Amino acid sequence: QIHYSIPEEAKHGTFVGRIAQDLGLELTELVPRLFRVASKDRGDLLEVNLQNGILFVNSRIDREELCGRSAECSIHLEVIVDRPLQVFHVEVEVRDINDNPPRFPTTQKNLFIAESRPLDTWFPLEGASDADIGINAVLTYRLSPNDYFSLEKPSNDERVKGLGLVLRKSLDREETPEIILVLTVTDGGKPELTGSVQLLITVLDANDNAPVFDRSLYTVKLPENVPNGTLVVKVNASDLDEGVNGDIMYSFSTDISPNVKYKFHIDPVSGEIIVKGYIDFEECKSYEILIEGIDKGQLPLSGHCKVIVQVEDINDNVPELEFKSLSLPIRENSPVGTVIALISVSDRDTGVNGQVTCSLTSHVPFKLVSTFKNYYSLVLDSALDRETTADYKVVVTARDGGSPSLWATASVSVEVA
Amino acid sequence: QIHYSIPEEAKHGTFVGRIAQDLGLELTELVPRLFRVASKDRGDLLEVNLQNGILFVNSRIDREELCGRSAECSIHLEVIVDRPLQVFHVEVEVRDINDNPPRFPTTQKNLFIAESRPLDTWFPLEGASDADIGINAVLTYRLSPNDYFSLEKPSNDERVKGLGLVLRKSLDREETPEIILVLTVTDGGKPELTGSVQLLITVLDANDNAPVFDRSLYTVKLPENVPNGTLVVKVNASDLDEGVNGDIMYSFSTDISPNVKYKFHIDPVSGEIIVKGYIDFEECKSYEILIEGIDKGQLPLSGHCKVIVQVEDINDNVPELEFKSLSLPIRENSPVGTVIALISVSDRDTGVNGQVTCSLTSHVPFKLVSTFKNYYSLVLDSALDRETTADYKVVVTARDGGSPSLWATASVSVEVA
Ligand SMILES: *[C@@H]1O[C@H](CO)[C@@H](O)[C@H](O)[C@H]1NC(C)=O
Ligand SMILES: *[C@@H]1O[C@H](CO)[C@@H](O)[C@H](O)[C@H]1NC(C)=O
Ligand SMILES: *[C@H]1O[C@H](CO)[C@@H](O)[C@H](O)[C@@H]1O
Ligand SMILES: *[C@H]1O[C@H](CO)[C@@H](O)[C@H](O)[C@@H]1O
Ligand SMILES: *[C@H]1O[C@H](CO)[C@@H](O)[C@H](O)[C@@H]1O
Ligand SMILES: *[C@H]1O[C@H](CO)[C@@H](O)[C@H](O)[C@@H]1O
Ligand SMILES: *[C@H]1O[C@H](CO)[C@@H](O)[C@H](O)[C@@H]1O
Ligand SMILES: *[C@H]1O[C@H](CO)[C@@H](O)[C@H](O)[C@@H]1O
Ligand SMILES: [Ca+2]
Ligand SMILES: [Ca+2]
Ligand SMILES: [Ca+2]
Ligand SMILES: [Ca+2]
Ligand SMILES: [Ca+2]
Ligand SMILES: [Ca+2]
Ligand SMILES: [Ca+2]
Ligand SMILES: [Ca+2]
Ligand SMILES: [Ca+2]
Ligand SMILES: [Ca+2]
Ligand SMILES: [Ca+2]
Ligand SMILES: [Ca+2]
Ligand SMILES: [Ca+2]
Ligand SMILES: [Ca+2]
Ligand SMILES: [Ca+2]
Ligand SMILES: [Ca+2]
Ligand SMILES: [Ca+2]
Ligand SMILES: [Ca+2]
Repeated sequence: QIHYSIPEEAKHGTFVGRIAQDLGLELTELVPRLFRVASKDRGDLLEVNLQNGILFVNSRIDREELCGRSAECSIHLEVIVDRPLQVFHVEVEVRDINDNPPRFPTTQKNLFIAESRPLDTWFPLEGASDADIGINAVLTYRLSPNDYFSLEKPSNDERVKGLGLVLRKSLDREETPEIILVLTVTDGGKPELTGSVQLLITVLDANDNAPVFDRSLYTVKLPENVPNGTLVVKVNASDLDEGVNGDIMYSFSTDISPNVKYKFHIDPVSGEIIVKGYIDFEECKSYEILIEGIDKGQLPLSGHCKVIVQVEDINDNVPELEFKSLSLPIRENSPVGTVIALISVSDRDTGVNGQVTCSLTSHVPFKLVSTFKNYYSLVLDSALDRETTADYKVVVTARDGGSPSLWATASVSVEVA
Repeated sequence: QIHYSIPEEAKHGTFVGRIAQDLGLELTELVPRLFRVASKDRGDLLEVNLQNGILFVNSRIDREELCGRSAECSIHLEVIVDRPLQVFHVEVEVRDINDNPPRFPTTQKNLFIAESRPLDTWFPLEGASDADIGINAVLTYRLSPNDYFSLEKPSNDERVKGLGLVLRKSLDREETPEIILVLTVTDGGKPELTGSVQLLITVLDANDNAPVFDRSLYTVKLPENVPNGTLVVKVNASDLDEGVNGDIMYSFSTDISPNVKYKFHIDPVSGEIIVKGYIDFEECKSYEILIEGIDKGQLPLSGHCKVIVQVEDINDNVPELEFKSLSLPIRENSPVGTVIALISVSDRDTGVNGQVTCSLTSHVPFKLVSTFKNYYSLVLDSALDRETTADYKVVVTARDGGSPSLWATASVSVEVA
């Protein structure tokens, strides 16, 4: 056993060692004895010049093609001489040379990371492989200086495995749709060789945003007895998420009043609220409708808006007349100033639509006077004469100030005693 | 017009006012003239005693049953006397009394709020209604002193509407499944009346938790050529979410080596990895398998574990013999120590499974000697005699140290010159 040592990938004709002398042989002895050198399994990697007895590198010695991922590598040369036939053994180690760079399976990698992913959670990032063995194979990793993600180098200790790509900062798809990272790797053996990777990460859309109405409060005015289907309002809502997490369906809140839910209808898609049932100002002066906009995600989110509608009074109620008192038949002796009947007037409407004025036929001695708001007394004006006219027919007309106006009458047969 | 003023719900016989004197009438004048008092639309709410000329409360005067939600309330009494017939008008206002408490539509309310709901977002909380009007109707709200939610009282200003139930602290379904709030409301008018509500809020399950393996690293040892289907490992993963967000499907990572993906199979449900293809120690010493556990939510989350398996070498390779040199035919003159053939031995296995010893038939003059590791030279021992035996048959047996062991032979016909 005689041991030599050379680095791989050596230049053609590299001095391995004077094999003749080291085997105790002499120069004039080499040629006649047919000094031969053979390899075990490889081939013509090493050759011997007989004139100087020098063992040298014959062909390209690629270490990784021989031992591969093995730590120890050595070419075994058997040496044969004849007359007499002697056999010697020389083993020459092949030291590793850092002539291969750290390579990744993919130069660019599309990663898909969810927006809902918790912090302090790492994603399996592929590591680079190296053909070399030893310090030349010791890999050092480096992440691009970005704020969203951090890197954690693997350790030898058990219960901890995998190249670390750790979350420490929150992520939002709407703010930044894609993040581009760069992973650089350098071996430990000099000269240094590098490897780069362009990680293209597209953050997935999570349903973490609720729909939002342009106006948080809508105020519309609606007349009375407007036909069903009349466009009350048109609402618009928006949502930052995409897909079914972005599409919005409209509805009335579950806390809505039954009468309100029966008086109005809302298009789930259009968001336009229209009149459904009869609307009376004298029944309800206004309505306060809560509107819910809800997306179509797995876990639905809801936004809300308040739509208050003030009903507007129209003159649609005919005035009411009522004789509350009577003093009939009236004596002929009755002086000027006596009261015959007390009149009461009402109007269900409001404002000028409910402001009623009263009049009467002028062919009657009696007079009409306002004693109080919406109250009249039919007072005898001028004198009478029983035999001339023993009877009268007092028609009283009540008329509101609406535009247009409604009117009602009330007659009374006034007999004279 | 003569005006009086009384609080509602007055005791029977409550002094409203001396109506006779205030109308300028006299006591002895009331009875003969049939002093009468009537209401406009209500009825026998007020009555007059003629002996003292006193107007008083006759029956129960419930304000809210009269004017309702109206601000102004007043009973209109028309007064009639006869001989001569005169008509007077007295209006008596009915002031509001805080005799009705703030009432909610529901004493207890099941609210359903998502775990994914953003902060600073309020949920529509129903308000209480009150029959009274004025300061007695001014409502003050109060939320139970809880940490998760806060309350925001409604304002008169537009663009701001709805009873505020504001999120300011994060919410987690797994930590606290339900939160119970208490809403208390007090009117502004004295005496104070209250209203309580038990809000039962059940936070909905969001898919915000990734599955987690009990062990982040599994290390198993597997022999060689073990039949396909052999249980390599059994992995367990857990997840805090419920439903389809909790169920976990197992698989091999997308970055797995093709050979590894073809050599092993993993049950998506059971999580048990078994042998699929042939496994050779001489081809691959070990495997590093990344295992992904992914839930079945709308936005899937994935946990990962590393399962490394070290293959164990078995003695399944028969030793190799090789005659690398020959000096036949051997001269009879050849002395003791001459070399006939050089022998080389190999074994693809490792350890004692690859430790080969050599022997030979003892009925042969020649000798076997170790020159180097796995190398033998067939050296002539003792002397010869051409005419006696002109030929030989040297059988050499190589045998590894495995348990059990494998062996191979190599014979050579040694002719003597
Ligand atoms: C609603 O969405 C946005 C406003 O947020 C606007 O661009 C769009 O035109 C609106 N659609 C309608 C129908 O008004
Ligand atoms: C896996 O889930 C838990 C451990 O996290 C355990 O209670 C359960 O029994 C395990 N199941 C199996 C089949 O090992
Ligand atoms: C009021 O008076 C008119 C005329 O007399 C009637 O036609 C009407 O029906 C109401 O009685
Ligand atoms: C008004 O109408 C009534 C009938 O409703 C008559 O009786 C009265 O004389 C006046 O014409
Ligand atoms: C008023 O009207 C009535 C209607 O019949 C008469 O009967 C009465 O005499 C007076 O003319
Ligand atoms: C080694 O030698 C044995 C005995 O001669 C043979 O049977 C075998 O095939 C191998 O050649
Ligand atoms: C071993 O076997 C060979 C044939 O393979 C013979 O030629 C030899 O003589 C020895 O018997
Ligand atoms: C070794 O074996 C061979 C087998 O044929 C013979 O031919 C030779 O003479 C010697 O005996
Ligand atoms: Ca190389
Ligand atoms: Ca190398
Ligand atoms: Ca290298
Ligand atoms: Ca989103
Ligand atoms: Ca978002
Ligand atoms: Ca959404
Ligand atoms: Ca009306
Ligand atoms: Ca009217
Ligand atoms: Ca009206
Ligand atoms: Ca009351
Ligand atoms: Ca009251
Ligand atoms: Ca009250
Ligand atoms: Ca959850
Ligand atoms: Ca959770
Ligand atoms: Ca989950
Ligand atoms: Ca094997
Ligand atoms: Ca073996
Ligand atoms: Ca083996």
